[PDB]
Amino acid sequence: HTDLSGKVFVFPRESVTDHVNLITPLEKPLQNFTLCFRAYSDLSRAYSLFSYNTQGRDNELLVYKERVGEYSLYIGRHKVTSKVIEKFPAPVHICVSWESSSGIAEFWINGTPLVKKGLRQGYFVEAQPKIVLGQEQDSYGGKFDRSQSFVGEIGDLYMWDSVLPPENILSAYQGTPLPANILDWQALNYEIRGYVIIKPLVWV
Amino acid sequence: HTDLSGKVFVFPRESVTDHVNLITPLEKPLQNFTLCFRAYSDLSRAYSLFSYNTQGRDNELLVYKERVGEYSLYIGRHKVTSKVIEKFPAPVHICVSWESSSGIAEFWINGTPLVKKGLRQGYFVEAQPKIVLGQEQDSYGGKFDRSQSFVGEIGDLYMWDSVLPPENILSAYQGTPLPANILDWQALNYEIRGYVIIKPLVWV
Amino acid sequence: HTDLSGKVFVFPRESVTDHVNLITPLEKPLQNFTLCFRAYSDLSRAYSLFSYNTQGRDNELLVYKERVGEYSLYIGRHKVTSKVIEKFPAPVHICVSWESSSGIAEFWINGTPLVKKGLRQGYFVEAQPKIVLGQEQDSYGGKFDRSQSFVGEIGDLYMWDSVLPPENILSAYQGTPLPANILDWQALNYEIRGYVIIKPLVWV
Amino acid sequence: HTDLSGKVFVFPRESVTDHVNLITPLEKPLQNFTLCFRAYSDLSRAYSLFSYNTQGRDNELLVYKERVGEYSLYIGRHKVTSKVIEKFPAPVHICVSWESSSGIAEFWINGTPLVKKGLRQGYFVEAQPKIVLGQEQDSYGGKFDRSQSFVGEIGDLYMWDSVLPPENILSAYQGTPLPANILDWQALNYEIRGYVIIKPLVWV
Amino acid sequence: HTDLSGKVFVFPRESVTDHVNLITPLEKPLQNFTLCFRAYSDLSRAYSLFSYNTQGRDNELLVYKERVGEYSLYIGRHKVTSKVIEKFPAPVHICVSWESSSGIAEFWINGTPLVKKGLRQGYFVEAQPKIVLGQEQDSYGGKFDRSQSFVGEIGDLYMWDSVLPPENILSAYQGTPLPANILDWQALNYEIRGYVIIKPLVWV
Ligand SMILES: Nc1ncnc2c1ncn2[C@H]1C[C@H](O)[C@@H](COP(=O)(O)O)O1
Ligand SMILES: Nc1ncnc2c1ncn2[C@H]1C[C@H](O)[C@@H](COP(=O)(O)O)O1
Ligand SMILES: Nc1ncnc2c1ncn2[C@H]1C[C@H](O)[C@@H](COP(=O)(O)O)O1
Ligand SMILES: Nc1ncnc2c1ncn2[C@H]1C[C@H](O)[C@@H](COP(=O)(O)O)O1
Ligand SMILES: Nc1ncnc2c1ncn2[C@H]1C[C@H](O)[C@@H](COP(=O)(O)O)O1
Ligand SMILES: [Ca+2]
Ligand SMILES: [Ca+2]
Ligand SMILES: [Ca+2]
Ligand SMILES: [Ca+2]
Ligand SMILES: [Ca+2]
Ligand SMILES: [Ca+2]
Ligand SMILES: [Ca+2]
Ligand SMILES: [Ca+2]
Ligand SMILES: [Ca+2]
Ligand SMILES: [Ca+2]
Repeated sequence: HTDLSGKVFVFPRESVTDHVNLITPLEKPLQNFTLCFRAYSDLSRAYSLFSYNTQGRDNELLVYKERVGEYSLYIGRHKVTSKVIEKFPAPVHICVSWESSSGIAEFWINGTPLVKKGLRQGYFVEAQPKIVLGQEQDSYGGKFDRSQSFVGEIGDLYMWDSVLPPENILSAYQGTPLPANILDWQALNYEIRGYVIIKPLVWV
Repeated sequence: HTDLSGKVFVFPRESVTDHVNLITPLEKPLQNFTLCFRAYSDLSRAYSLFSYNTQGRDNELLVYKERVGEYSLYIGRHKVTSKVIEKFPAPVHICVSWESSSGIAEFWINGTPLVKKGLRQGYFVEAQPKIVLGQEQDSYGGKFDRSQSFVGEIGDLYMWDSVLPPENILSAYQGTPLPANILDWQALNYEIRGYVIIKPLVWV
Repeated sequence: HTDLSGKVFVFPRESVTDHVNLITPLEKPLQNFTLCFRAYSDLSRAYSLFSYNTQGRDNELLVYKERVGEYSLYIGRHKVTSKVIEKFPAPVHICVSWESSSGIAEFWINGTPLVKKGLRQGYFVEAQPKIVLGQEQDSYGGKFDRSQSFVGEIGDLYMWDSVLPPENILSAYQGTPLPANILDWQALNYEIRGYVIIKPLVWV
Repeated sequence: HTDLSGKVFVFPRESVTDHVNLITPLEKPLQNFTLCFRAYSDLSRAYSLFSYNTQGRDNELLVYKERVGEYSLYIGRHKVTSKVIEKFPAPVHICVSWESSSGIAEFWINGTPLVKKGLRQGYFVEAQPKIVLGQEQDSYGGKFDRSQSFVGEIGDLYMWDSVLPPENILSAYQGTPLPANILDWQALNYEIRGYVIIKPLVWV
Repeated sequence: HTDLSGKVFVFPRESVTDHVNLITPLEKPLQNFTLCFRAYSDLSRAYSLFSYNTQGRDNELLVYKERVGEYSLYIGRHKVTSKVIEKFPAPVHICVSWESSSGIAEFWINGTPLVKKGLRQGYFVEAQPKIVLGQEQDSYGGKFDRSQSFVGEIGDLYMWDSVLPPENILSAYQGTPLPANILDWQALNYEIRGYVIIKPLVWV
């Protein structure tokens, strides 16, 4: 594991090639979780922020951006979308959390909570995933669509297996996150594929 | 009689099913009243905020939202609408009050008074009502329309039988409301029907 | 005479009926004057703010609102209009003054002077008028047009027979007006006709 | 020799008649100069701010306003236009300067310098001019066009025969101008013709 | 070898003639670099900010402005464009840097970093260039297009052969730049050609 503290992955161009493979020992199905990260991009079109597929399952867990001020979350091919007021272009800090028992999906854009939506109550996101950054999988680790490619910068990615409380969300947002157990920026296990440069985080 | 303090009812999806039944011993006709509550929703369409029907009377008392910055009040099937400047989406604090003698309906969005309008002077809203949250009744407790369904969060609901003065409105708005006698959030009598979760109020 | 201090006339609905008759001992023709009052309405259309007719003379003195940020003044059937930047809806404090010698009409929206315009230099507004609030006269005290009706609230009306200087305008605006001699809110002589309620001024 | 300090000329109506003739003490051809004044108008159309014609030459020196946020300067029938961000309606403080050697025209709207433009390098603006305020000359002191008439208020006019430095521009803007030698508000030689009133400057 | 400190080149008009030739002893190919400068223009169309051509190669290094809030960078005929929120018209401070090893182009508008883009990784911009200001070269020092001509003011130009870090960018922006080795405003070697005046920097 590498400590990417103070740095970010910069996907410099539109392609159906460049991407990063995040590696995690997720052996037991996900029931609860929280995902946080920063992104900076001036793309007007829709693009995938975080793709997570398992065998035979497309969009098992996908954080997709529809257009400005509109974020979508997919849980087992199901989808919820919540709106927010935001400038364009501008850096963003996203934290999305889901909880099987209630099915309640909760977005936190820049330390601000959006309206709660619910989906797939009592479902379990399948274990042993293929997590890619920069592209949107339509297969287990592949079948990328160019019009869904993310071009910009991504940093400070953390994923916990629990549903973080407001205090913990804001801390992450403020730069002092709790240690993550599913994916941690300070001990990341990745695989750079294609054209993707690592540079320091200058916009925070 | 449950204390929903620090919590809110979250209606997570559009449906013609989910709703909450508020129960109150209103056995003697309403002549004066004040209703206050918070709501957070990113729905662009129209939707009912508070439905109150009595036997044989539709829209006896309905707080309906026409569109952004436009609120309506129905008293015995009659209606008044007042405008306000507001952002979208964003949490809101609404207090509406009516007084039979003058017929004056008074809205207070986020501690700000909108222009007064008048309707049904000298009328009495029937007692023994059917009060639902999350749907719009077209019958006594039923006949819901999906296109009027409320999806988002609701909290801090209080209803007094008198017409509250400015200082009492602002207190409610500020989080220190006067004890209500028709409906009280700190001693609520409800019936969750369908998909509606209870979660803490994080947006205030 | 009645002291309407801290109160306002609220015209709660669109009609060709409701109005208030202001009674003033004006027996000698007007040569100079200043009018001030507050208004709060969310009407989008045009409406009359202050109508003043004399026998045979329509629009002898009329303060009419064309549309948002556009105020008109009629003096003996002649008209001037001046623009201002304003929000909608929102309470307003208006002061308009006219002086026969120069013909200079001067508007002051919310303590802010608009551009001066000129009309009817050397004219005298007839005395022994018919002053109505809430409707637009097309005859001596009558012939109301529904599409010109004012619906909203009006308060703090004062009318002097002289042309007030800036410091006196701002005082009125700040709530400490000079005693008026043609019409005074603290000693008003009115006649309510139709549906018009008196309530306290909550929006100032 | 009149001191118009603290006052302004108010042109109260659209006409092809009202105007003021400025008479200047200096009889030399112009090579360098600086002009400053305040204006307040809510006219949406184009209109002439300051007209200066000499026998046989139209638009020898003309400060014309094309539309909102767009100011033009004519030197010997030649023209330059520069843009600025501005509200409408709102009072303005304009200072324009030209210098024959370089041909550099320099505008300063509300103490803010616009982009420099250049015209008629090495030209000399004729002497024995006809300077009118409120109309746009198409002949020596005449041939006014109604659609170019200025209606609103003008005050604090000063004109030097040199090109004033930033400090001196800001002083004029702040109300403590350097003594002018071509035209001075505190010792103006004018000739009102038509309907134009003098009133105190209430908007500064 | 001139010190243009506190001054700027002002291109006063649209032409296919006026321009300035920057002279630099670049005999060895560029691999890394940083360019910074201020510009003030109210041109709505596209225009070239900085043209750099070598023998045989067009657009070897060109900083071109597409439209408002949209900046392009060309490296060896290849192009990247990045967006930013900005007012119009308004002065701007631009710093663009490129690094052959990664191919990462980095823009900094008014001390604010835009999203990184990448082009020509492992390329070397040819040495012994023809650098013009005010026009866009389509040949070695010539073939200007009128529709790409820059009209406005440019100042504080500096160009280093290294990729400056955030601190050094902000210093340049704040007026205390590091000494440049490829092009230095305080020791500039230029050649004015056509109508271009030098004046002091009044807008900073
Ligand atoms: N090529 C293309 N153009 C436009 N919109 C697209 C495209 N591919 C997918 N989508 C949309 C369809 C879904 O709404 C979302 C994820 O679909 P998924 O099927 O997982 O890619 O993206
Ligand atoms: N299905 C549907 N689509 C759009 N607008 C509707 C619909 N049903 C009612 N309304 C409108 C009609 C009334 O103006 C208001 C309450 O009507 P009420 O009759 O009490 O439902 O909502
Ligand atoms: N019914 C109606 N609709 C719209 N505008 C109207 C109407 N009646 C008058 N007006 C306009 C005409 C004048 O410009 C102004 C006052 O006219 P006065 O003639 O004094 O009413 O209002
Ligand atoms: N009547 C009229 N309507 C609109 N625009 C006009 C009119 N007369 C002149 N102009 C324009 C033409 C020039 O651009 C400017 C000054 O021209 P000058 O010829 O000095 O008046 O004003
Ligand atoms: N005349 C004209 N009008 C509009 N856009 C133009 C023109 N000439 C070039 N361009 C565009 C074409 C390229 O996108 C960019 C640089 O092209 P380059 O070929 O280096 O000039 O400018
Ligand atoms: Ca997919
Ligand atoms: Ca896809
Ligand atoms: Ca109904
Ligand atoms: Ca219904
Ligand atoms: Ca009339
Ligand atoms: Ca009428
Ligand atoms: Ca002319
Ligand atoms: Ca003309
Ligand atoms: Ca070229
Ligand atoms: Ca070209």
